[PDB]
Amino acid sequence: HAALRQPQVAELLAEARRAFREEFGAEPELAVSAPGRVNLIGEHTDYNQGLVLPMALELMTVLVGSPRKDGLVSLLTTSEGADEPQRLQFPLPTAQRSLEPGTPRWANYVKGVIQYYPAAPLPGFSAVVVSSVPLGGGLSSSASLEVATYTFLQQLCPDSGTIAARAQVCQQAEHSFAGMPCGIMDQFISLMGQKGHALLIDCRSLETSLVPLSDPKLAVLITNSNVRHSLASSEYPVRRRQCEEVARALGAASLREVQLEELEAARDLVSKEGFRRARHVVGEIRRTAQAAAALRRGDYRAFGRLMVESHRSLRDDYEVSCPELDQLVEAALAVPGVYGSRMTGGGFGGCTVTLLEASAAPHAMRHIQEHYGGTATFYLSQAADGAKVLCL
Ligand SMILES: O=C1CCCC2=C1C1(CCCCC1)N=C(Nc1nc3ccccc3o1)N2
Ligand SMILES: OC[C@H]1O[C@@H](O)[C@H](O)[C@@H](O)[C@H]1O
Repeated sequence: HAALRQPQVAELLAEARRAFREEFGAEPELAVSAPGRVNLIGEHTDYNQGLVLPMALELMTVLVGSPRKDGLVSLLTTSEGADEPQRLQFPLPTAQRSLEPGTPRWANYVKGVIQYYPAAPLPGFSAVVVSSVPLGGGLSSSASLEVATYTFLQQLCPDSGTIAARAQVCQQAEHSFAGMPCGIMDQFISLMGQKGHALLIDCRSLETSLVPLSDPKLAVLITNSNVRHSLASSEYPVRRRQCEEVARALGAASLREVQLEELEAARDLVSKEGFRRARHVVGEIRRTAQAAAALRRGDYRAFGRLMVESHRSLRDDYEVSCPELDQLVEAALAVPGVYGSRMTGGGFGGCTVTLLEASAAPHAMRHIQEHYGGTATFYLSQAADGAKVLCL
């Protein structure tokens, strides 16, 4: 019932720097960071061209490296949880021979970003990878690794594209090298985060808006269920198809174009669970617009209520909660000073997010833990910077 330390960039950096020196016999030339994420509200909307309101965490991936002359890529990760081996070397992709997902799985993320990197000529490089983002724990550790990799390659071989195109490359790596067909939110927030802000993302227009979240009276408590059901992986793609089925049945580019009234009128053009999937999305888009407006005018009680409606919608209509997350959310809404709690991320495990009076965090942590059938982990996180570069 104490909050896990968030190592500052400097401490992850020093760790990365020391391990690079030992491994490659020289100081690294380059450092980059990319954070993980919590979604405050707007879940399972990004791939429906909806609205999301994520914020970057102090939990981050740091990559320190140097270009090579031999066209080789040599990687080391110190991340506990990374599958063996911790080291991998491979030649750069060419027109002849492209890179290929396999073992270790953590290198599929670097390989994917290298494979789809849009600028040339890319030299080889040596790199060490460290992360405080818990691996597969629901706060976008993969997006953080992809975005750190992309930022690194930018120093090796500057691209000339938009932040969206960069997000879309990281997203391509996730799809093609990790078999997770994600939307754009995780990569976009990892790129675009700013200290003291949430980011409202319009996943149709790709327009972004920085929204202040820096009030000392207020905290964001992230709770890790420290569970992941296999459905986290297998049912993600299923929901994407169900949403597509419903958009096609109504003659709509995306569920962004569909309102509840339009959806209710067409009940008999779609399945029962179809209709439930689409009721959540339409409702979550509306709620994210309302949450954004609420947050701007300091109305945390309204924000929290919209967080609770998002969870109920995800529980009952989208059916991507599990008993573990449900227990954690119920626990948190019992604590005075808590404005709202919901599951965040894909679901079927991972984290919940709780907006509360800062004074209440310790009482929330004790109570959530005591009421939770597993062992919860806690992060108290302010809104953090997106991808960053430090010349060494
Ligand atoms: O097995 C899964 C399925 C669900 C999502 C999750 C993966 C694994 C695959 C490799 C071993 C740990 C779990 N890793 C990530 N993310 C991540 N692994 C990293 C390694 C170093 C630095 C940053 C990293 O971010 N995502
Ligand atoms: O809100 C649900 C989210 O699930 C995420 O974990 C996925 O990577 C995102 O792109 C988004 O779809």
